[PDB]
Amino acid sequence: KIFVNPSAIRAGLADLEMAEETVDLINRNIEDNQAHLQGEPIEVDELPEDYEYKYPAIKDLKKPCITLGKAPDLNKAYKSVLSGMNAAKLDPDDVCSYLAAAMQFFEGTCPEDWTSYGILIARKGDKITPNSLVEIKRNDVEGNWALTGGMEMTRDPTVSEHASLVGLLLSLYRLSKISGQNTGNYKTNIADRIEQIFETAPFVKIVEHHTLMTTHKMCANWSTIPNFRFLAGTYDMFFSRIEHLYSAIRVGTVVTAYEDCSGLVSFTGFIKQINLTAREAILYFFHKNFEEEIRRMFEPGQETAVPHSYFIHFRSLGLSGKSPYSSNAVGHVFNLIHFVGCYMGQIRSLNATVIAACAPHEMSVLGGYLGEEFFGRGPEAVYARIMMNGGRLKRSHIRRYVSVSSNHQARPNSFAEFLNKTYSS
Repeated sequence: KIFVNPSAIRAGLADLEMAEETVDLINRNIEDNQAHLQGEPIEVDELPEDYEYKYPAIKDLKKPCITLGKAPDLNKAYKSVLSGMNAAKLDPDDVCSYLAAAMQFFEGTCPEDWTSYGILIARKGDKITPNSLVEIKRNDVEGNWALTGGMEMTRDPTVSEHASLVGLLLSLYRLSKISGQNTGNYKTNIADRIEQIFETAPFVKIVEHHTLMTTHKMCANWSTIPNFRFLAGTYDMFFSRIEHLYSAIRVGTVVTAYEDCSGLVSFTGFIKQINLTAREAILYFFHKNFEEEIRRMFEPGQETAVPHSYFIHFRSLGLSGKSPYSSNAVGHVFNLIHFVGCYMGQIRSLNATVIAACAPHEMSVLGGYLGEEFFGRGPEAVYARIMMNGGRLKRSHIRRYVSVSSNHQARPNSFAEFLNKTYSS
């Protein structure tokens, strides 16, 4: 009824495609992103955590698109936006207009043919900028371009200064995205690193230390401004493909990659951790509710295995506002993976948020059995073990869960809290 035999699992999911290539590509990209994310030398695992569905595939050959105001004089826009940065009074519409107008400065050579969802972005050898990836339309409404009052600059900015300002502004996206309680020190260290990056050659110091955090405090929700998020994703896709003098700008935009895909990313990370192929691993997913979710993740046509696809930034680029890859969209898989993580004492899973709707109790049962199996055999053996024990956890599984959760400082709505409430109350 509840659990399904691995034979029936294999039979019912014989139609799956590009599983291994998708897993490998997503995992390699995540590892590469760590250079811009955890590039800071501080890693304290106690740190921030990371209905119908619309698939992102573009079906009409139209590039992702936004609409902004009238193109500005870049020298004046620079002076205005910098004065706003220094005064912690930034106009988001102005900032988006400037970021789009500044895209022309970032030119590189495309190392290979670049096509995604049928859209030919570039041929090998083409000169390319972020504008090549998207359509930025502009109307005739002029921006505000106020000068706060601290701006005493008569000369024109250099391109190096432009690049430093673009980096700082886009870093406000990452700082806004960092949310939750007890994140002050983490954000302060991230901001310090960002300031360092954007005052070090080839960038140039254009603000004093602590300006970025002061401005962030007034821009706390910019990560959900659609045009700003869009521009952050555009810059990130560009620098992900094109090596460039100013690629360190990704320190602020790297968090757009695989945005709203935490279920898929958790799946591929879990597959890598247990050192199995996706085909072999799926057989351990006995529960009847997994099939729908696994098919949801491997829907064809979405380019999950294509390097540098629009897919990697689909959420930031507005290709879909209802991700079929989120933790909620595949809540059973997500809960299972993190109950296994809890069983293995992984702080990241203990602090993850339970998807309450997707049978967390049953998932913790299967999690105990799979955790035992992968702590240090086979799908059929585990299934038989579950049947022999009447679908219940063994006393040893519960002692293990409790020994982990009871000694952990459980956060609200977390897996650790669920485990304490269920097995240690």
